[PDB]
Amino acid sequence: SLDQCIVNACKNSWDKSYLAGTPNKDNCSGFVQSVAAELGVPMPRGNANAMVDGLEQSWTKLASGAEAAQKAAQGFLVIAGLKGRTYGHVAVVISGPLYRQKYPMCWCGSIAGAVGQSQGLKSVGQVWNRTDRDRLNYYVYSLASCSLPR
Ligand SMILES: [Cl-]
Ligand SMILES: [Cl-]
Repeated sequence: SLDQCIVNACKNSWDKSYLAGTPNKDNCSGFVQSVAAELGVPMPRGNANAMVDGLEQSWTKLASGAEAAQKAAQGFLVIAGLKGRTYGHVAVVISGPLYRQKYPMCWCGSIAGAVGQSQGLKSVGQVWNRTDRDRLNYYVYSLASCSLPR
């Protein structure tokens, strides 16, 4: 799989604070911003809800979590997102076998603490609850790859 630069960016972004005084581990949107910044990928800005709005507008929408995992394996930046009535959530999809043959692996920060956080060993199906899991949107930046040629 070709996601090593993405994973590296996730690892680096974990300890950064995109927003003053707010660790990215505790801020899903700031985490994703820092990942994109390291990768040089234009990323819609703002809170999780504003990010999903932006991604809907300007990124390529994928059909499934299966496809999300495939695109991440090809070295493309893939964001999983779902708007909330109050606050949304966003995560970076990484390569790896699908959880329950449906849900791709991810990294994400969360204000919720450990229950909403992933350092790559949780799938989106173990961060979002049983109902939200099957309603997630997956967006890919199809314009340029986030991998260096083999
Ligand atoms: Cl938010
Ligand atoms: Cl693509």
